[PDB]
Amino acid sequence: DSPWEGSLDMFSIKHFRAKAQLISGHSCQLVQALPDVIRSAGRLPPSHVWDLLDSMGPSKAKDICVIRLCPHGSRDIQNYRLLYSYLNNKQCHCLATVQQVKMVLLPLPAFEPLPARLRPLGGPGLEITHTSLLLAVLFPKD
Repeated sequence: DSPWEGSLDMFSIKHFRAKAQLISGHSCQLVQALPDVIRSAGRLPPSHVWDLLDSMGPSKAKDICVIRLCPHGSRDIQNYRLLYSYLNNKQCHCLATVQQVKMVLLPLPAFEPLPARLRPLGGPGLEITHTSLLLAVLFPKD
């Protein structure tokens, strides 16, 4: 059962319901703390999230979570895919409005493997047979 279910209210894509599944890290605890409504605070260069991960040491990188976002139901698929397309087409990531952690959403095109920097964080991982996906990285501030 999903550690977070809520709404994504992102850019010009109509708000839609989504849920989260852990894929990297050894705990979903930061996910369980996420708020009910998550909005776009702004766009980020794709390098931002990877630079942040590179800048962190092992002690801190053990506290990062990576989630796969999923449409909550069938009626949410269309807008989920539209949000994917918005980020992919603009070659950007999204800084979310979440306050307890820094949450970055990023697109991952179909059949593409988990980004390499995320591979040593362990966790269930991601099967290669995924369609265009929204992932999110959760960074604690301490």
